[PDB]
Amino acid sequence: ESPPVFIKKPVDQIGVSGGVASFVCQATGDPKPRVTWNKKGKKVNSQRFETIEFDESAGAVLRIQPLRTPRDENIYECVAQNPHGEVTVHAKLTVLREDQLPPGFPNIDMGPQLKVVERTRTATMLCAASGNPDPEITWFKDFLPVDPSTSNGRIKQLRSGGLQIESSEETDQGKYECVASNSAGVRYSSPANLYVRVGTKHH
Ligand SMILES: [Cl-]
Repeated sequence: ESPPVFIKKPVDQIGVSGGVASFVCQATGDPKPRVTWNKKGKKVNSQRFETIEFDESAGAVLRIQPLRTPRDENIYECVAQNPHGEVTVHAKLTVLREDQLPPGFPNIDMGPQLKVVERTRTATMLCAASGNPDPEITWFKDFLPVDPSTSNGRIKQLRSGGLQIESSEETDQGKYECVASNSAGVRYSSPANLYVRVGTKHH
């Protein structure tokens, strides 16, 4: 037996009004725990605040969209629970107006566009971002973080930020977002849908 332990602790976010922020939380334990997002002890669930569970509910993403300031500025609680305990980690959300952004705040100079790719072919979605410090690029698909390093080589992130799917299958279809992050804050690209098609034929 063992009580819950967090294996992914959520990180603070400084986002931009009208944009998106996501927090990711995951725990382990024996029995395997659940995790649940709350605000001041109350379940988080509303039109703009959505939880997306993963890992048999031992994981949860808290997504806020579109961000509103000042109302969304708060501390949020991820609670992990199993029969042997209940434990909490916190993450802070700050939301800046577009006219209050510091100089180096991340910018999506060119985000990804609608992608159409024939099955089995390579698809590359670009994301060109800038900031000071130079922002780290990550990707989300259907509101969940993409981890290319655990994709068994199916997916990779290019050095210049693009997300590349080596051999496209129907399962790669979905809604992709690029995220640029640095010490100043976080900025999401507009989303881009990816569609897989069949080839042309004579008849
Ligand atoms: Cl439950």
